[PDB]
Amino acid sequence: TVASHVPFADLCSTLERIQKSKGRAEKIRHFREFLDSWRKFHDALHKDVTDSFYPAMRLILPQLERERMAYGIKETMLAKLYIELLNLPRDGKDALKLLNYRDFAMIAYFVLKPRCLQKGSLTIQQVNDLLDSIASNNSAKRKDLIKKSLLQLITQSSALEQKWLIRMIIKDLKLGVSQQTIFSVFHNDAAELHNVTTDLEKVCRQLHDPSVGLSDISITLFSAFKPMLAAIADIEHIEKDMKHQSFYIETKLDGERMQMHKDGDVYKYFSRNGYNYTDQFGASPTEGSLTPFIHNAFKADIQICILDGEMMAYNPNTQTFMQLQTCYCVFDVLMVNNKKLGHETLRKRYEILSSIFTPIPGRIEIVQKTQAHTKNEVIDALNEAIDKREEGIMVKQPLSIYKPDKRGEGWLKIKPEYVSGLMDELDILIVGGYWGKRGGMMSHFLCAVAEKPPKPSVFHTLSRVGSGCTMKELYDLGLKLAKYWKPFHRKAPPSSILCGTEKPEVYIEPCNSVIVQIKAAEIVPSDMYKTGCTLRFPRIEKIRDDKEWHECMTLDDLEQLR
DNA sequence: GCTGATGCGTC
DNA sequence: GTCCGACGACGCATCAGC
DNA sequence: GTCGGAC
Ligand SMILES: *P(=O)(O)OC[C@H]1O[C@@H](n2cnc3c(N)ncnc32)[C@H](O)[C@@H]1O
Repeated sequence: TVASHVPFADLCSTLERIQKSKGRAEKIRHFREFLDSWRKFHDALHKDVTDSFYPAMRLILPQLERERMAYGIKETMLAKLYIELLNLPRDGKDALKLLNYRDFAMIAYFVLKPRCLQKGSLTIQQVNDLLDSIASNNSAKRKDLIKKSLLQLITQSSALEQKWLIRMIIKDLKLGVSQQTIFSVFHNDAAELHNVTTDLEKVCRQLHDPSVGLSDISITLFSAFKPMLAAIADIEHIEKDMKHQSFYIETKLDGERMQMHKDGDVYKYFSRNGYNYTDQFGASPTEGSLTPFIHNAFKADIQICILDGEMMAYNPNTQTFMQLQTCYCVFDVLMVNNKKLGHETLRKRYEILSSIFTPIPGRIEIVQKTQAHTKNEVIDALNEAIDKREEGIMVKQPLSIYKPDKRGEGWLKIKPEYVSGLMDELDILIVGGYWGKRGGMMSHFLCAVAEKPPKPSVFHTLSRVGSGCTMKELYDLGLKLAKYWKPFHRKAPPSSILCGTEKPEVYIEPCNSVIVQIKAAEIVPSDMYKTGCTLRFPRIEKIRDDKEWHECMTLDDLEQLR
């Protein structure tokens, strides 16, 4: 194998040459120099071949390391680890410079310059093996061995080789060249293949010959693909960006992005960046937080499947999602049995997705898709979504295919525009409530502002806001206020709360109530509230226990804000 | 059993 | 307009010391 | 995820 015959110092030399290079091309040139040399050596050495550039690549692009588990080490633990071995003074200057560095690599390089041995004898593979050892020992929760392995690494290397090793352990090289540049240099199809593998060794083994190339590249089973993303659409321009044809509107979830590979009783789960969570959601119907519950959800004719969706936390008590059990909400299928669905239209994918399994509420579901045409519908969807305490809405082309790691390209996400100023902090009082349509708690609150006192007494309603119970602090707030709600009588209202056209279902006297910090996009004129204005896209950012009920912002503050 | 420190991967 | 590299929040995990 | 700089 090649990695056994190549000194780590040469790699470090290349990395140094790349780092100190000013322009995009020189960097590319030095890399090319190294890579070409490596390939030549490979050709010479091997004359069945599993060997490839991977042992180098994984060091060159350590952020793409997958096979090796986490090191369990960052700058501080490394400083703590290093200071012990060299036996530096505990309180000494060097140790102090290490300890608080705020470029840890460089600072560590200058400290080890006089201390380190003349120079290192280790190859790339040895380094790989020792790093493997560290990761493994970390996974096994034994530090005593980690110390040993790292010590072996330190003893056999030059200062420069370790500044690089450190930067490989931190998994940031700071070369000044993007990974796609590296990939473009290595092979023309490298990026394309990495996007549907997220396996550096796969990429390095398959594409080894720069002249040769792959035929059909696409989603595989048990191979992590970089999920398709959504660009931010801009406001009014939407109608033109959807092709003017019919389009899907669906809800914008805050879960985590998770894709599920299934064969029979065997399962694999991958995250956004291609990390394997299978230990969590489980590899089999007998283990994990998810798979056991969803195993019988699938239809009998389903053998092999690939799904992409948003993993959510579902409260069985309240029948809602909390930003208690793990729930997998699935918006796409890239594979079913012997058929690869990746190239089929979104419509077809939804059509198939509906048929592969039966929803289990709170365990596994299908995202709701609202077919739409007109901008007004999008607007309505946004404004309605915010009262559910969503973050926005999603809009998609029914005819668009799945394009891994492509932001935009048929997927759009709409959020409201929020100012970075005080329009994101308005501390205002809950003076009212409405009941949800289940719906056994307050769905929305009615919120108000006060007038400048010589406590206050009279309040003027400002805006409604969706109170739906999606975080604990909302339910707790709900519970705390139960005893204090009173039925609102339109013919005989309370004098403490002055209301416009909009009247609540129940009120609460301000002294028993709570201040909420509400962000909003902006203040607009309204005939429905006493202030004569309301909040566009209001949401509750925080509940305030640091503020008493009398601390509510006045009409003067609001007038100042508008 | 508790708690602050430190790592890891996410949106 | 595009790429892309610093940012910060969160939840969750261990674990040393009390 | 968002931001803001270099092209
Ligand atoms: P916001 O910009 O905070 O979130 C956007 C990302 O959320 C994920 N996502 C949520 N809901 C969906 C749906 N329905 N389809 C696809 N992706 C979804 C994506 O990762 C967004 O980029």
